Amino acid sequence: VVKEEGFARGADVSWLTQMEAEGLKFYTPDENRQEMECMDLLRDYCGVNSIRLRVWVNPKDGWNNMNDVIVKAKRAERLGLRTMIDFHFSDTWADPGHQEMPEAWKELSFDDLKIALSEHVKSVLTALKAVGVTPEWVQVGNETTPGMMLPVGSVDNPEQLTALNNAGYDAVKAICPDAKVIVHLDAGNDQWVYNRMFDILQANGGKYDMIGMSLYPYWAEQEGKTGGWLKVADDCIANIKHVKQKYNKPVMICEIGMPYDQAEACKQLITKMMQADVEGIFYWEPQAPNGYNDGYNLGCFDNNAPTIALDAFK
Repeated sequence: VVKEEGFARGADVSWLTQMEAEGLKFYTPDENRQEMECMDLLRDYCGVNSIRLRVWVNPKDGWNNMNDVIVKAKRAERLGLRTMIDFHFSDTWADPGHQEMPEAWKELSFDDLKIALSEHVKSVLTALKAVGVTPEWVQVGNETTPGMMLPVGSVDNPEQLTALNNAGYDAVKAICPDAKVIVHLDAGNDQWVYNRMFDILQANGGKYDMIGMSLYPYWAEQEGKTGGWLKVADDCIANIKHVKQKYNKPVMICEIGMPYDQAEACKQLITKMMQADVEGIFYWEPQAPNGYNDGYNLGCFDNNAPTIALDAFK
């Protein structure tokens, strides 16, 4: 198998090694319902050509640490899948409500924090290089809508945020000169979010190659928002056009997701978004059973097998 070029039809499968340890099995979605390794299944049955993996610095249970990422990255590479590495710059989940720097970094001067962040990114990419994996894209942060490593990298501290960002960018470029560096926010439907962040970076010499978005639009149906999930998607399409024109940077949809039992709608969402001016789309943890971890329900598998959602990718 060889890696594809062009549009990235992606899956984030960071949980996969934990799931495997927990004894989860996955199956082909056809008349045979044959047990299969999950990445191979996504490649051969769901038209996936790309894998995204989150990185945590000093995680409690080891999962998403450098060592874990290497195992999953090597597996993707073996299967001829392109890789995105997503640095959270945290020991746990980094999202718009929680951008907590690693415990071990909290006593560091600002200059030493930048060095710690730089060294972590270089450590992880160097190891990858060593084992024959060159990622195509790297995120400096994950859904950093308010900034990162709050409050040090808050948008309210735009010089510090930009310097931490740039420490990330430079680190990626050091090891992987061709890797596209992504700044990734949530709420791809919200232009203001993007304007705030990217005007900040512009005003401060912030470096990045690509704008990343999350698109999880189902809340708009559930909450009875006029226009439903479809208006959220169209607002995201408009945002994509907006940020391309304003910043002249390409866009990736780094996370997409709908409820696992909204298989048809989710198929239409992906089909619709695949014509937008984006370089790819990554389904977030497609393989996660309904109820996983805290009650997570935005996978696109049922009975341990893909629904029709990723038929959009085939």
